[PDB]
Amino acid sequence: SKEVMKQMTINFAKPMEACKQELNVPDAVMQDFFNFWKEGYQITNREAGCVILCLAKKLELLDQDMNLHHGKAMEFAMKHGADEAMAKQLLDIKHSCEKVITIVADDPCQTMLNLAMCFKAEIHKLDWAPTLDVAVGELLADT
Repeated sequence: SKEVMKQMTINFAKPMEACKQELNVPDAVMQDFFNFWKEGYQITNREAGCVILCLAKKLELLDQDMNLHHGKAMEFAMKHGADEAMAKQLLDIKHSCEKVITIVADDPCQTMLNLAMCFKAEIHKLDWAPTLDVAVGELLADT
């Protein structure tokens, strides 16, 4: 009822507000994920990964109009303006990063955050930009 009322309302917020309470974490650390997308910005917090990995399961929650579903990244990414070469590149960057980053057996949040900040590192270098729908979407879809 409340998210009806205002002129601007956010479709992708339903898994995101759900993650914050589901994980039993403060509003401070879900906003660490919002700050994370700012380039070079020094997000080191273990909770940032914990929220990030949480969306990847909860893509089911997302609106069908953006076409995001888990495992469907190659098809999804192309709908968001990636070419087929560039789509496989985001998946290639991820798996290339996974082997160089610290992976923690105990803590999947460090594995996700360390990967994500490595993944963003590579698309920063590139002459083309994926959008937040597609750059995160291929990561989150292929979690």
